[PDB]
Amino acid sequence: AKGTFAKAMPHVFSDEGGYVDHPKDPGGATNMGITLATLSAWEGRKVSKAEVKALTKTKATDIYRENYWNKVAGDDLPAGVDHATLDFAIHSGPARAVKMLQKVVGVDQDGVIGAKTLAAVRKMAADRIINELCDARLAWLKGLGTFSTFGKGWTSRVSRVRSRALAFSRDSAL
Ligand SMILES: CC(=O)N[C@@H]1[C@@H](O[C@H](C)C(=O)N[C@@H](C)C(=O)N[C@H](CCC(=O)O)C(=O)O)[C@H](O[C@@H]2O[C@H](CO)[C@@H](O)[C@H](O)[C@H]2NC(C)=O)[C@@H](CO)O[C@@H]1O
Repeated sequence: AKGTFAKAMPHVFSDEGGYVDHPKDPGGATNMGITLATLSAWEGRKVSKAEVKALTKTKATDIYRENYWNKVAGDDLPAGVDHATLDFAIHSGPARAVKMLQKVVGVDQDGVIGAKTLAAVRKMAADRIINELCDARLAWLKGLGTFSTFGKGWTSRVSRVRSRALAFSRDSAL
């Protein structure tokens, strides 16, 4: 739903903070959650750590809007489903998030929201989609080698996303 983006993104920026660089962790340095590879994709060239450190909130917002929200068709997903899919997309990429949403609603997992995906999403209850997608996300994260390091924090993140998504799903302005 269109109005979810303005509601969800302040929580993303709040939960992320500014520049975070833990070089002993995989993924590399981030600013407001934006990684170096994602900024490189935006700029059309491999950027430096200093460029990530200097990232503006305006550019971060454009990146989240165009390369995450729009790549999961957030405007067109049901309220709540949009938020659950967006956070998964932020954490693991839009293709993996949409593939898991497609697995939940029972369509071909190609990572892109098309007509068959929208039809199957709108045939199911929104809070059921939210719960099954967050469960499928947890099951998928447990297969990663990095789960031994980040799993407890990941589990807490999914729980908070599931709660806010189900809330958005019953927000009368969405
Ligand atoms: C420790 C931790 O959670 N760090 C994450 C960090 O994610 C690291 C790289 C990660 O490991 N995420 C796990 C969940 C994951 O999905 N790993 C698979 C492994 C597949 C396999 O092993 O087969 C992968 O890396 O693909 C994540 O950055 C996102 O990383 C995705 C995957 O790279 C990109 O698609 C996204 O565009 C990118 N988002 C933005 C806004 O830039 C960032 C977001 O704020 O917040 C934390 O810093």
